[PDB]
Amino acid sequence: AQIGPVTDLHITNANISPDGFSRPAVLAGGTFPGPTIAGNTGDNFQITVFNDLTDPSMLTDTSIHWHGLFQKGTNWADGPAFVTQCPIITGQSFDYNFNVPGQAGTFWYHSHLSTQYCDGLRGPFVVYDPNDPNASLYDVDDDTTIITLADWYHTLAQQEPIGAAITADATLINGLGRSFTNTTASPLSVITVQSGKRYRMRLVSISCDPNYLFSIDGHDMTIIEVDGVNSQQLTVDQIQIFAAQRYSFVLNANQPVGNYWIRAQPNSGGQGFDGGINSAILRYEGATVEDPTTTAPTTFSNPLVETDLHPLADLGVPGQPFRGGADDPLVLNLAFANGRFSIDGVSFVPPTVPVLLQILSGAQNAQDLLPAGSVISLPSNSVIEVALPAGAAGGPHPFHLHGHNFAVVQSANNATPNYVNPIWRDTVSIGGTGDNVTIRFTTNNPGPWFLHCHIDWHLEAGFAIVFAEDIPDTASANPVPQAWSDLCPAYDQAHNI
Ligand SMILES: *[C@@H]1O[C@H](CO)[C@@H](O[C@@H]2O[C@H](CO)[C@@H](O)[C@H](O)[C@H]2NC(C)=O)[C@H](O)[C@H]1NC(C)=O
Ligand SMILES: *[C@@H]1O[C@H](CO)[C@@H](O[C@@H]2O[C@H](CO)[C@@H](O)[C@H](O)[C@H]2NC(C)=O)[C@H](O)[C@H]1NC(C)=O
Ligand SMILES: [Cu+2]
Ligand SMILES: [Cu+2]
Ligand SMILES: [Cu+2]
Ligand SMILES: [Cu+2]
Ligand SMILES: [F-]
Repeated sequence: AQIGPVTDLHITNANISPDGFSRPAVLAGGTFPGPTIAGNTGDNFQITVFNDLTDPSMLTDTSIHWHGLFQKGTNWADGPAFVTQCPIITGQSFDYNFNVPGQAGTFWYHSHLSTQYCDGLRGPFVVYDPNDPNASLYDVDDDTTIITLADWYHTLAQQEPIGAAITADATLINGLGRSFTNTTASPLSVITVQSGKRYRMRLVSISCDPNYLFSIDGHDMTIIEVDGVNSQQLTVDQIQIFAAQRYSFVLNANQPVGNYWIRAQPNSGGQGFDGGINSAILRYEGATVEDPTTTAPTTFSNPLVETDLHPLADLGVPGQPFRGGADDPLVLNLAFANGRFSIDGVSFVPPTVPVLLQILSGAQNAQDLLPAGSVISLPSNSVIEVALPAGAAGGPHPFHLHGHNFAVVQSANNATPNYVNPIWRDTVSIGGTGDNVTIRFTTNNPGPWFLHCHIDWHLEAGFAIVFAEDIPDTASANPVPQAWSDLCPAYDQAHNI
């Protein structure tokens, strides 16, 4: 049931009841999560998105981001509304036509207009590698080995009251789970394995907000990929996964034939597993069809710690081995007050003219780009360092950069940087008060790339900036199709702008 690399994707409204409570949703492919889009490394994806939305309570416009894909030469296809495009209006379609050179791993797609992905438009995106260096570590890698973790809300995203705390109502594992309050015995997801086989489980957080503590009773997990980056094998018994992150792990079906709880404990919302909340079932072939009776430990023996991850390939770290040892070293001031986030004293409010369009129209420095103060120029062919010191309320904040992955030179909860062999990824927790999480990358992809907290509620409240990488080369590097050029006039007409 995987679709792609060339496919239609219809976006519609429908009622769904993934925890036994019915509500309307915004869906790709008629389901929550959406269908898996898949192809092989280097493929041309042609995803024609049909906007068939009619319920204004969840917005009738849309735009879809392909999270983690670099979009080199195709910045217009990246998806963030008002950064790279105007939204697609209802009754229209748009062909996201791009290539995935040099990438293979586990990705996802989601609406990138307002908080609309929280209403349901989220799904997995897998780029297989026919020559995968990790192939011999497992026997099975297919749609049945994808595990999605999602938060689900009973209140519609646009209808979350101003100044009330937002928490989810259920954790969904592969689209099913039980509500934290008024819990009913709605069906749980089942992941089926065969005794003796080894599985590449692809763990995808499609969360709008919480991080999860993910574990499988009786089993351990050997991490082999992080946000699209192959890793050295790291065996763990629990993974803390933040919004938008992905891990692949090998699961060895080496326990007695039976039923085992799969656990995903969010950092907010319901605590524990009473009534089967926060749970799914790992069932071996031949086991009785019944709920697991297993328990978690009190304390996990080998939780994932991010500094223990290292790339499988010799990726190194660009620049020099000390703070500020980059061509463009930046330190962002990340703050929250009075309901709004800010970066360097500016709260992000999406502009009327998308940033890419402003560049292609001739705005050639970042001081000329709107929103004022929210667009930072980066020079071409340069090592960039970005320090993201934590402290702003609502953390721990998972920061994400479009167009790039990056070396995580300093991670949460550990003051020691690693300039030798840190993992590279695309979404990183910036940790807690006093931390100084820091990332490095090189600028070889001209275009405006969003940088933001991936808790969608924080993005909406302004926790974002745009890196306008290599403004002078953006137009030549990113030729745009006529259909893209048509988006802004159509949106502005339909909205009387
Ligand atoms: C996080 O690391 C950055 C450097 O990557 C630190 O930035 C320095 O900050 C001081 C003032 O605090 C300046 O005098 C320096 O110019 C900055 N750059 C350097 C030394 O390279 C920042 O202070 C650190 N923040 C925390 C909270 O530890
Ligand atoms: C804190 O982070 C540092 C840097 O990533 C970790 O230090 C590395 O530890 C490994 C494993 O012992 C050594 O091979 C490396 O040489 C260390 N690198 C440096 C620069 O010190 C450290 O292990 C982390 N702390 C904890 C408690 O995990
Ligand atoms: Cu994303
Ligand atoms: Cu992204
Ligand atoms: Cu945040
Ligand atoms: Cu984004
Ligand atoms: F991305």
